[PDB]
Amino acid sequence: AASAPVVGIIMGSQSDWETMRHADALLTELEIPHETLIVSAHRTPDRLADYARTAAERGLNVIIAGAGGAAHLPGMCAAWTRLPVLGVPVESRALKGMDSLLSIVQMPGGVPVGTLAIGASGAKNAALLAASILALYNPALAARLETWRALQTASVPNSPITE
Amino acid sequence: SAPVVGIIMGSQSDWETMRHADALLTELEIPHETLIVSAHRTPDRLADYARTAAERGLNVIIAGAGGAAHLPGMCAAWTRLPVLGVPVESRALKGMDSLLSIVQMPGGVPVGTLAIGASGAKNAALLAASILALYNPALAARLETWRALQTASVPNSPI
Amino acid sequence: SAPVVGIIMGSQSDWETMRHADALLTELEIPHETLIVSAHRTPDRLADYARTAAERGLNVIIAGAGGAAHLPGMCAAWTRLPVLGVPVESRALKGMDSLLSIVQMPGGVPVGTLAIGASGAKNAALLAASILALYNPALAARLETWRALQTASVPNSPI
Amino acid sequence: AASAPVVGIIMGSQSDWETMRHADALLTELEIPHETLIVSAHRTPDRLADYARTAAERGLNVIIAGAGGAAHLPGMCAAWTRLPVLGVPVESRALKGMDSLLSIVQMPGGVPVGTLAIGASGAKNAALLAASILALYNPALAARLETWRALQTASVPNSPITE
Amino acid sequence: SAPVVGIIMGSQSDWETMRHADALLTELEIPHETLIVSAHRTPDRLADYARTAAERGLNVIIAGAGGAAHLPGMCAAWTRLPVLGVPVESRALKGMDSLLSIVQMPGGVPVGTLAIGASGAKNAALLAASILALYNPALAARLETWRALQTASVPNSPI
Amino acid sequence: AASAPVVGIIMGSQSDWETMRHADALLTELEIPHETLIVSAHRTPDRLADYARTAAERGLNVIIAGAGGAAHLPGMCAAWTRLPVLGVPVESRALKGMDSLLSIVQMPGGVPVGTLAIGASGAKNAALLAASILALYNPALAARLETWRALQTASVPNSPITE
Amino acid sequence: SAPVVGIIMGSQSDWETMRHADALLTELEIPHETLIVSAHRTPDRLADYARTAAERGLNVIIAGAGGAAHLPGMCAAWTRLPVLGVPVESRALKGMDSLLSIVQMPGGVPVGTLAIGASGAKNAALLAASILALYNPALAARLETWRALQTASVPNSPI
Amino acid sequence: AASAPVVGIIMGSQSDWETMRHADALLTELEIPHETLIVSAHRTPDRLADYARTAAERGLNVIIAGAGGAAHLPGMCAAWTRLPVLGVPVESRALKGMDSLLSIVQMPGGVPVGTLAIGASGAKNAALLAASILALYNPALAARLETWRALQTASVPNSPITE
Repeated sequence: AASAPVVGIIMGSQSDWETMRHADALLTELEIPHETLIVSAHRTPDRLADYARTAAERGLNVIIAGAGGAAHLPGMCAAWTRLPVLGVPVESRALKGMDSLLSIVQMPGGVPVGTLAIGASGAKNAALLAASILALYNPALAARLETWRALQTASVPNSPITE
Repeated sequence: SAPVVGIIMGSQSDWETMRHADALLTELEIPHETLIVSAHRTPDRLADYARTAAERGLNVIIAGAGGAAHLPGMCAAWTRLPVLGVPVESRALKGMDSLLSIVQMPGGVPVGTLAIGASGAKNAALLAASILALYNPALAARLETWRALQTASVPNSPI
Repeated sequence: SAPVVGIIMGSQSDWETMRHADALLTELEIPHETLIVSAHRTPDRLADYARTAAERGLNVIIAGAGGAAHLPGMCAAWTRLPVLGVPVESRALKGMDSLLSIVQMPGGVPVGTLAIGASGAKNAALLAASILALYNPALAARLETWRALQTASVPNSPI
Repeated sequence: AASAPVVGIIMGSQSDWETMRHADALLTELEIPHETLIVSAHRTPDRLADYARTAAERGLNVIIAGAGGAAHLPGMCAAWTRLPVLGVPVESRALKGMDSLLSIVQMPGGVPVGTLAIGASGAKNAALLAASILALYNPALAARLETWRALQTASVPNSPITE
Repeated sequence: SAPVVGIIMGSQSDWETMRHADALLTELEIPHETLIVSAHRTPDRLADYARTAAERGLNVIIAGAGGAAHLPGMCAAWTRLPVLGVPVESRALKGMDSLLSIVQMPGGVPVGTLAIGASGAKNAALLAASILALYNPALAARLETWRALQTASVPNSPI
Repeated sequence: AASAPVVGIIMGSQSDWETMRHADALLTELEIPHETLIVSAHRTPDRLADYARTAAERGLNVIIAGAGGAAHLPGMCAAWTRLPVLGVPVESRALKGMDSLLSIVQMPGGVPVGTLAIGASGAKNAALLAASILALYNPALAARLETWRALQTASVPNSPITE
Repeated sequence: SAPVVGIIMGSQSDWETMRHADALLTELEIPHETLIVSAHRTPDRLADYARTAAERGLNVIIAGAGGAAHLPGMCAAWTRLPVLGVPVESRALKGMDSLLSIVQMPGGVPVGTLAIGASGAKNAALLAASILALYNPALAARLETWRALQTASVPNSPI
Repeated sequence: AASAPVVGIIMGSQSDWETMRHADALLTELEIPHETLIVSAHRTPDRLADYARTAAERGLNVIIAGAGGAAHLPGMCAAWTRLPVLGVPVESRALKGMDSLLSIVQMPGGVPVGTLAIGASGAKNAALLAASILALYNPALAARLETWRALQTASVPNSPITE
């Protein structure tokens, strides 16, 4: 039960891994049990439906979904689960993730997707946001998160390295 | 009499736009159904609709949605039938979000996308008609007449 | 009775948008506070609000702002609590400036961003509710009912 | 007659081939007889007029047209043929295909162009869309398309390769 | 009396914009014709118009269109005469689609593009006038007067 | 007098030459006498004022101006000359010429700038447009232009090289 | 009494926007002149104005323009004084053209750019005030009071 | 006192140095005493608050702030100081600085940030703008600035190097 996943990281394809691995790494650093899978809204719609519908009963508390282009994975996941869904816009080749961003963040009232920045920063922040959500009812994790945020602030240099 | 084209839209708010597709199909006497199906509010309704479309006799699906428009793409994910998407104009981004969320489908699952708004709805219907005309001589003739009237009716000078 | 969600907005001009978040939380019976906090006009008020949020018992912060929207990001800089941002539609750029200034946070300080405008405000409230529902069974049940009613209420055909 | 082309793939120039070859390959994979030509709306307007006007009588059922920049090939082809025309926005150097996309998709009511994604994905999907159209009256092709779509779904991995 | 400039537009809906070009040419006493020619609805009408323009005595063609604006570019494909394009403001994308579809012509077939809307129509007429003025002394003088009056009429302070 | 320049090609800086050289080459190919200079609207405003004001008296008939970023050269040239001014948006590093394009094409009613495409294509077309203007009163050039356009059309291949 | 700030705008149409800069300077009792100067219609008027600004005693120039907005940049080309630019909202592109044409000045000739519209005009005046306050103690005090009142006047909750 | 900084150059991170070094170099060239530091609005908000609040009392007259992405450093600095704040949008990876630009320039009425161009040009101009502000009450610097601007104008070539 201590190893049971509480966060699910899903992505449309292997090409999205270069970006989503940043979410995986952060969750591991904060000792947050999670699962990482590939789920395509367009190629495996039934797999997505089943995954999202059963997420809560399986013990998941937060879902982090990443996709690029006509990015529908986060939005459709949210349509099937009552759990909070965080979306990461994967940078696209031509439109640099603008298509990914608008397709994820512009959800109409009624079905939310908490959206993060385009790319690696967004993936890392999706993990951090998930951690902050979990920290609300996990004192141990809250402490680890506090230490992490504190270290981040303390590690900022006062002046740049002018070579 | 059975519908051969299905027009689906995310919500009642999309009707002002999608009614143009409905009117066109009726004008060309193409049997069709016009329904509301929300990818985000009624995902199971969408899955069932798209999955069973072919069996029910539908040949083409015209889907309209605005904002983070996922209806056309998800419909295409469940059916082998041609899916045409109409980006509905959104309040803030004027349909740019609708357009990109519909047209940028990665390789493997297509959605033939039309223009933002009423023009797109009308054209989705005309495109569906041109598809059906490939195997329906009578309709092909009516479509030819429609296109001919459109061309001949353009004035030579402004009023 | 103590607030568990704090809704903050840059100015009175943002209320027409943020009132949708307020209405939703009230509908779901989620105790909350609704205030005006300007990142640019009242920076110290913001620092104090964000810094003390956790101690005061708040669990989630919903922040709305338009233009060079910095309220959500700066709130997140001072609190460990989840911060959700709502881009308020701006006059000229229709919220594109609001959206980019809120969603593009670099790694290390997150802001869960929702859609531009009213939809975003409503969704920020719903997202906050889904977060609280993880440790509040009664609310979880009310949220399930809310989502179920939304799905069941969608019409099958346009009027 | 079994080799007679039923789909015509036309492109503005040789530079568009890198993109349009994806449509050609897909049609061949699905055993769909087709022709692939270069037709410039701006440099060979009369060639385009003749091609589009005679497409139907020549046996073509669908036209896939690709162009970049001020992309007019798809739209003008549609102005002269009653056949369904699918357009592929070729990525441009400066505007990354945004000019190509808007110049193709924003056709006013009356003359349609079913538009696909910018680049290679769009070319592949134009071919797939054409196949789905042809499948409506070709049982053999419909079967091949069904198998293709099914294989696509079955070939999606469950988890990413984390190196 | 024979027209030396041809103003063509996609449809009646473009007249509110293109009338500004017509008014300017008339003010400068430049003989011209004003017609409707649709690249998409009347492609053969366009081909004939552009192909025969030079023979008919036209020196410059001013073409206006909105959305997927192809009229200017296709006119230029058929004539050796200078073609000036006016992007008509579109409903959703405010002429950005019109602008890119007109100005981004690849090397080999030019279209001198003006601003979106009324300003562009007025300037297309003025640009045509500046072209004609190179070989028409009388017109050159009237154009000089027009430009001089424009400069001299600008107020020194706002009211 | 046969060597006297009838077209003036001006650019904001040496960095714009990579783009504007395409206009220079085209004019030379069509045997159109011209001058090519660097004139900065922002660094040499008085040089620009003098150049534009005296262009007509010096015999110039058309001015082709190229600039990038906050591109003001074409517009300000047009403010001082009654001659037709053609503008070429030079591609910029960050905004890919979108800033160049809007700063040149969006001239208000009263002071025109015939704008061409972003980059090399625009430079080549500025030269071609200038040639078409000059051809209206130069039978010899009109003939050369006709031959050039005809050759362009005849040189388009019928099919792509599929390697 | 002599003006230390010059507010210039392309045309009367820019006054609705630039009047906000005028009002602010008057409120802070900063002597200034408000004029119309068109970079495109009155280029020589602009050259003279910018060239002689310093000699006339001006310390800061606030320039507003829309569309292909060149007034601020060209003013900066002729004067060593700090030039602040205000992008006026345009009809079609909502000031995006104004903004890029003003802010994207290459290295060597700066223009401190403010937001599109009224906010930008007000801020250009405030920025000019903050500049003058560096060497004018009395004004510095009035500016401090202005900023303090702005901060203190923000309500704590929406109405 | 002659070495006391009158301009403060602050940036969000080391990654911004490649851009902001251009402001540093220009100020040094014009002999303007200044300090260059790293201050993160998001990672060190209290450091920013203290820096901005005490800037005036410490003798600073102008603050040049650079940041990228959701760039809040310039705006928040301006919220705490009465001094003029100039902002430099650092080019971002995906959106090429468009997110940086809008997040800095779109300040509402009441709290100004004089914004410069995206990237290196903006950094150099922020320094030049700061110099022009200081020159208003520093005759010696005004002379150096006049000479600098004059040299810039005189150094512009009349024609491009056509290789």
